[PDB]
Amino acid sequence: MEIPVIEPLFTKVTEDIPGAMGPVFDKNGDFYIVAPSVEVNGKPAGEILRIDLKTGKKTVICKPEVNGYGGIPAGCQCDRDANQLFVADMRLGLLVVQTDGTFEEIAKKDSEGRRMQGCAYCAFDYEGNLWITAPAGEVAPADFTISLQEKFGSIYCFTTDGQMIQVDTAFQFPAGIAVRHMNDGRPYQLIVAEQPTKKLWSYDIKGPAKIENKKVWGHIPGTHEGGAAGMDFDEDNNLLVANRGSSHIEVFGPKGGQPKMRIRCPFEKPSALHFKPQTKTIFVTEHENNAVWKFEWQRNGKKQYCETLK
Repeated sequence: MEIPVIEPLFTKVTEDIPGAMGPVFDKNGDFYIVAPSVEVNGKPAGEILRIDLKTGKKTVICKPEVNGYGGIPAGCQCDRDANQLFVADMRLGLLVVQTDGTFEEIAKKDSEGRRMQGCAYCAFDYEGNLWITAPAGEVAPADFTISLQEKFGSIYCFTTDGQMIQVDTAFQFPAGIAVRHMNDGRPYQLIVAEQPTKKLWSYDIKGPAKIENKKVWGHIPGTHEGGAAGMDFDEDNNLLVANRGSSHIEVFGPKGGQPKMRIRCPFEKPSALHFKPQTKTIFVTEHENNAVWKFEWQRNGKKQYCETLK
């Protein structure tokens, strides 16, 4: 058989967002993206922005930097118990950003005393633990490096009790990350994209920062330069995966394998994606035009941690 391919209408939401990624909705329904690639004087100066979904205007909420080193904010999730954004930053590690612009760096070292690595994507499980991919080398002031070729990318779990625990390493550019939950809400599997290898990895989640049974979960089509980037589950736990460089978003069933459907994009490099809460609308960033798009999926997205109730 061939993989069915659909061609939904993509509508441009905003543009001129360098390296646009990290689409996220906060608890008030406000929409945010990050511009990791913004530079000043040739040095990093990424931004976290709020987008008015009516006009498309941009508002810089945060231009994070620590001891003079600019951040590269790259992925976002909204907290449940407070309206604050957890932001994976490729130079600063993990941040917590408020709507007023104040931010704090969560960790310069991990639970074992190793220097933190720069982070790219993150995902809350329903227990409130934050699973994080770290494809970059060590955080500032170390020189910025990325695991495009060498296998030094890592996975972290920022637990509810405040521990930054490295749970695996030796990935080649770990990117998108998502949590597959059971019907009752228990975390079941952690899904991790390894971009250049065209693989999706899964672990069984046994508890906070406790993952086992590591194995290949899905195969990403194509031999283009690129592979799986951002990802998110729909309400049936179908996993939608930006396949950067393929002009497609892949759709996997809950159990992985090969994509059961592909979504053709009007651009080559989808980078991240995020459902709008309580809708079928998927917002998609792409690095061909540095723009944000939206399209309508077949069903609503899976509730993010920030939508759940205690």
